[PDB]
Amino acid sequence: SRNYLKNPGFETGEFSPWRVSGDKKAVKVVKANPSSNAHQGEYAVNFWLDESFSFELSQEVELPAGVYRVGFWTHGEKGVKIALKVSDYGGNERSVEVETTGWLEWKNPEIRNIKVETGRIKITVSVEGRAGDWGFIDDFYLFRE
Ligand SMILES: OC[C@H]1O[C@@H](O[C@@H]2[C@H](O)[C@@H](O)[C@H](O[C@@H]3[C@H](O)[C@@H](O)[C@H](O)O[C@@H]3CO)O[C@@H]2CO)[C@H](O)[C@@H](O)[C@H]1O
Ligand SMILES: [Ca+2]
Repeated sequence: SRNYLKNPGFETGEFSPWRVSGDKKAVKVVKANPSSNAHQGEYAVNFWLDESFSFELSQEVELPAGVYRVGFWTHGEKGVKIALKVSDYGGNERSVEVETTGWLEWKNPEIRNIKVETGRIKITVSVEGRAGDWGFIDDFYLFRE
């Protein structure tokens, strides 16, 4: 299926056109080493800081009218709080909350059945880290159902 998110797996090694807000210093795009850390390809978003941190990773997409689903893949230190949110599509915001549970214990947050009526959507991932927390984010998808 066509994936409507741009640079959805960070495989350029760069964020663009994703935007980072909040504690930008906690988050980078890396060539995964070991490569296990990425869900697909060679690159992933990696976050870490030695003090508590809060950031958002987001991308806006203009879409043909239709019904969509979005998700991504993450793993990280046991206890990191991550949220996936969708907004601005015509209905109220929807979110999913996940906890990472340890290295390579992959989680796949997903929101389905999003009827896009405004011709656009905003995809936002929120990360709330404790001091020393870390994790990886990769392999976004935005598909028309
Ligand atoms: O569990 C033993 C193994 O740990 C691996 O390290 C894991 C990740 O590969 C690594 O990225 C992560 O490191 C954190 C963060 O991602 C990184 O940016 C930052 O610099 O350090 C953070 C840790 O303080 O740590 C986990 C730990 O399980 C090793 O890759 C592997 O060789 C092996 O030691
Ligand atoms: Ca990737």
